[PDB]
Amino acid sequence: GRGDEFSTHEPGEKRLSQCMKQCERQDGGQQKQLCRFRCQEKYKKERREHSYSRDEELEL
Repeated sequence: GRGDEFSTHEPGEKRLSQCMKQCERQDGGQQKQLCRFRCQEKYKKERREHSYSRDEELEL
């Protein structure tokens, strides 16, 4: 009895999750609009690459 469907999660989606994290912290409304927009395009174009990466964030 499989019941409720169950499946694994793609590591690629994690990068998009970071976009949501960054977008939320951004002020105004325009900032949120493009940050999500470009991430979707990047997600579609790249599909997959790195499970975890650090670039936009500042160490200090």
